[PDB]
Amino acid sequence: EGVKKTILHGGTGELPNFITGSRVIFHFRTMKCDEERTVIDDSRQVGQPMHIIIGNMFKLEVWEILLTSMRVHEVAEFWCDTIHTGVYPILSRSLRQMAQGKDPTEWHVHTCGLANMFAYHTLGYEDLDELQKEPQPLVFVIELLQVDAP
Ligand SMILES: C/C=C(/C)CC/C=C(\C)CCC=C(C)C
Repeated sequence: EGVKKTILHGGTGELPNFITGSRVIFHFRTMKCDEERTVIDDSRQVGQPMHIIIGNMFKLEVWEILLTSMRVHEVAEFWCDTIHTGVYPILSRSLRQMAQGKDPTEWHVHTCGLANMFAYHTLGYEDLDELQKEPQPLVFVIELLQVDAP
């Protein structure tokens, strides 16, 4: 609960095998529930699609809960309540860093990141900061591309 789903384009087949250790490949767009549907992140826009691995099929991250509900080529929209989006800015800042090669876990990057936030109180992007200081629900459009298995 806190999450309504809408299928915008039906998928090809029966549910994949969202087994622990599954490589799940997908595109996503993130938007405010603006009238404008303001765009925060768009995977395609930066080019490459997103990659994750299922951590534990029995304890799933919020994004895994969405993803695993989908079929290949399904394009589904997830309206997610404010109670789920307080972490999106920090999650987004790490994605953007990955998009620029920088690895948000490597030493120099992670330390530079903490330093920069401790000093200038900012995630490093004006929009993520505005979003952080103003909680709200979000919509995610997810295009499930491919699923591999361990
Ligand atoms: C930073 C560590 C990760 C494992 C990234 C996982 C998070 C995502 C890939 C964001 C996509 C989430 C949506 C709700 C579309």
